[PDB]
Amino acid sequence: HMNITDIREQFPILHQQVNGHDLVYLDSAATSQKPRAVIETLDKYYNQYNSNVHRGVHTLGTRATDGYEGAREKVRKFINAKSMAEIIFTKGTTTSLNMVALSYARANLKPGDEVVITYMEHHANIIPWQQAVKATGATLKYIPLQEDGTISLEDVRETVTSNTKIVAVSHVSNVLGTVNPIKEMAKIAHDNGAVIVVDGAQSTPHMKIDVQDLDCDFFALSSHKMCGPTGVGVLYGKKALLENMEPAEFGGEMIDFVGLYESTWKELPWKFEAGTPIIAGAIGLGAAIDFLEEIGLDEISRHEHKLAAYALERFRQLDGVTVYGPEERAGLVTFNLDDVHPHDVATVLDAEGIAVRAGHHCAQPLMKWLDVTATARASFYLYNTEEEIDKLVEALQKTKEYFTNV
Amino acid sequence: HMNITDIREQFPILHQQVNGHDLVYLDSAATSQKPRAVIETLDKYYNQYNSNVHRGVHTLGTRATDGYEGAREKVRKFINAKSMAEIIFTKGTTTSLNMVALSYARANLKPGDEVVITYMEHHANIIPWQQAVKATGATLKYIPLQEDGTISLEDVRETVTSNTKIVAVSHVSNVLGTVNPIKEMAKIAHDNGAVIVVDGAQSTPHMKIDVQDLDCDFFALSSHKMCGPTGVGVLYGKKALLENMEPAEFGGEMIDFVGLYESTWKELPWKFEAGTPIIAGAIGLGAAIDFLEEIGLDEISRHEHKLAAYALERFRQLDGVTVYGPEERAGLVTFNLDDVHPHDVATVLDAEGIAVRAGHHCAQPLMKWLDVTATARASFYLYNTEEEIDKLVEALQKTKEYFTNV
Ligand SMILES: Cc1ncc(COP(=O)(O)O)c(/C=N/C(C(=O)O)C(=O)O)c1O
Ligand SMILES: Cc1ncc(COP(=O)(O)O)c(/C=N/C(C(=O)O)C(=O)O)c1O
Repeated sequence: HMNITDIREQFPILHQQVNGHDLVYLDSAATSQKPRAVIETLDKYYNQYNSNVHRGVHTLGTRATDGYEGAREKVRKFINAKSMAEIIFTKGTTTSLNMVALSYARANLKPGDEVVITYMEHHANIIPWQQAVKATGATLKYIPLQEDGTISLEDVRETVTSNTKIVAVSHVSNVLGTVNPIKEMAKIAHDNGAVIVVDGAQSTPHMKIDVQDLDCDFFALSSHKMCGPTGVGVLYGKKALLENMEPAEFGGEMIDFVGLYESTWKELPWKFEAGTPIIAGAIGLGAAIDFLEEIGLDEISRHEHKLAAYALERFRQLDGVTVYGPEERAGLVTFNLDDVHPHDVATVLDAEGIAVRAGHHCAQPLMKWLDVTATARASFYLYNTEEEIDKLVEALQKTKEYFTNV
Repeated sequence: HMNITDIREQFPILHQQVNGHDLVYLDSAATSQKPRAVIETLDKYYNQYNSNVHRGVHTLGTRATDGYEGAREKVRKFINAKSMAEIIFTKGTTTSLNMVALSYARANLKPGDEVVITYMEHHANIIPWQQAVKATGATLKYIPLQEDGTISLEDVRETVTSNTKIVAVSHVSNVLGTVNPIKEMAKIAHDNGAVIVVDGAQSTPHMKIDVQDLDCDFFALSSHKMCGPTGVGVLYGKKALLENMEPAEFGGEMIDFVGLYESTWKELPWKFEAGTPIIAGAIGLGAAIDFLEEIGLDEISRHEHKLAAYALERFRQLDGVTVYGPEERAGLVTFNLDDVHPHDVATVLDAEGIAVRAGHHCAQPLMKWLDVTATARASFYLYNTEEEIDKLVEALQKTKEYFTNV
């Protein structure tokens, strides 16, 4: 069973004060902190075997290559892809989704075709499609939400038609905490002749991913949200789809033959990795996976279920506070205080050492759906505790009192 | 004056053996090693102030933002851009050039328009243009090289016409070591109504860059070649050009307003930075710049002039070896042994602890121009010494003897 003291001990950043109070970091949905295992992986790379990638040239070059390709296999195993050919290293979830929008959607959309998304999508999983449909003259449609911020499969079946070519949807909402029924949405997309594109930025850090079981056609994730370095992510795609897609970027490493005017591409996955890769970051992402696997994703998910249930209960103890989204959820709470702008909530909480985020959370259409212009969000991970949630709710109570007096 | 002992002391990776011999790393054109100042910058970021970017939310968030935007200013100063609006963080030189090819070239090319490049270009500065001209029905042309692998301005004037819209060329060749006359090429492009795109991946680490003096329209560089982290680079563009270019990628952070179907973009530079940025890497690149500035780029350039002159002289002492390119050059030597495949040269050198690269160096058209299928390359940086070059030439002599006997 997961010992939170022993876990927290591995994250040096947690052990400091802000404005004279112990740090209470509740913004892991914006980005996660790193354990020493990951930081020391980066250190060991740059101290010992940094070199460009390509085996059989020199000793450090081979070690760097083995580290990079080793990390690719770690990722394959971690999301249960069939093949390393299906695992592409990118700069992050946003780039991954843009690659699908550029290389897949822009080549498979014509007037009359639909791309179906949802009102709860992050911008990363909206704007690329807005642009893909404009370029092709296709139509963008939205699946409606139920009143508690979940999606009913009946509404999916209604919105998706035989003209739908792509359904794109979040696994987990970074605002509502909703866990969408991706496996069942994939069947509805496939039944209609569509592919499904899953935004896994908020799911992958926090619960097991099995792409064969989900049967998603594409899946995108970010390192920085799952204890890993910044600047790296993954695009998973089914091999038969990737084979038929053209590259999104061109250069060295992704070519086989280069003539004056024409070139041929390398096989997968390298076809989609142009230039010197994100060597250190990818290796550190592999170390993040190792670390998360050692703890156990199921264990992490159980911890967060407990935190979430505790937070929702304690928020219900506060008058004058609204929480958005459903009871069954991931480890985050987005809320507003009745008489206090969420930016001022965040400011006052930070003076008590508590880090939360305020704003639209890159989901302006969802904020409109919620009839608000902004919200505050506390988001959790494997290093957070019930005591920290106690601190949050006590601070929210004091916040209300403080703005009442003023 | 630059003390090479004190410089080498700061690079932990240099102090190890390969196959029982002291490491002799001569592959800095593939990638550079890092000093403790940069590694410790990454450490301090992840140990102390990692958070997503956006000021005025919480204390670590503001510190991360100030670090990231601080690094942007460091870069601006370093290449003498006018404005931080002209400094875009990317994943590397390759992505930077692809962004120009996508957002600039594909919007400003029609049948009859020309893109002019050179035979010595790296793939990163070939394939994006091949693709841009195919998409628009424009024409790709090549500036010819002189016999010593330099470019004459007369040939530039001949190749560039009033139908030329883009000239793209390397500052420094990663194979020939040629330093191209970029400032004079820019005047010829401008006189013809063209923009100039400069591939600065091999120049920026090794000599001062002044984009106002060069008058380049775009300039691309990589962190990993200039003592900085992997996975990060810069695209510089003149502000008036960037203003009129559309984004290459879409998502959070680069938007202002998002509706269901339409969005507006943020101002520069953020218009071109979609999603959570490369926070740690950018900060570490700023630390690489600080480190390089403290030593002095002119000092580094003088050291490499000395190494290059010494290497060329010592290579001329070897029978049965060909060196490609000119006498006046950057700090690298590409060569072949008369009777030995360069892959076998690299293998045998690595057993003596010496790291060089063999192959086409991502310049297959240049290899064809040279009438070879592959070459070996020794490339230098601020931590390398004449003693290391002695080791290289002694090993090449032994290599020749060894394959003669066999
Ligand atoms: C569900 C989901 N989809 C996409 C993203 C963007 O991932 P990124 O490219 O790593 O910024 C994210 C990351 N969202 C962060 C961020 O925008 O800071 C957050 O929710 O604060 C997300 O949670
Ligand atoms: C002149 C020049 N142009 C572009 C690049 C590609 O930069 P990258 O995107 O950091 O791989 C490079 C990096 N070339 C390396 C590499 O391909 O490993 C080398 O020359 O070995 C270059 O030197």
